[PDB]
Amino acid sequence: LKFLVVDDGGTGRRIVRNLLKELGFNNVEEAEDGVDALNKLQAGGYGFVISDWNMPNMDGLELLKTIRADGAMSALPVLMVTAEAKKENIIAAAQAGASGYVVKPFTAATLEEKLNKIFEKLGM
Ligand SMILES: [Mg+2]
Repeated sequence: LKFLVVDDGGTGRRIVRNLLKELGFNNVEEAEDGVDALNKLQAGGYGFVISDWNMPNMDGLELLKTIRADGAMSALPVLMVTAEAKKENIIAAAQAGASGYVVKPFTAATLEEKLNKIFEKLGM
């Protein structure tokens, strides 16, 4: 399953890249903003998207909205990473169609769980 990790911060991508590797997922690509992510997703082949919220050029919510509006990309599982205490962001993400969310900072256990929920939910 090919994952696309989107985050404008290198540390954030490295944290997610290592946790996935630990969980056994070695097919992981990275993008630094919503535009960079869409350029890659349009190329095809992806099976899961993990996206940061605040990013320049195109943020995570706009990215999610774009994915969901696109016929070829609309069915992609999208896990949004929201900041601690930004309750409105979780609500806006759910309304926009996020498959789930995870609040940063998160542990490896929390991340595995959120992933497990989506897999079960979408039946993967
Ligand atoms: Mg960011």
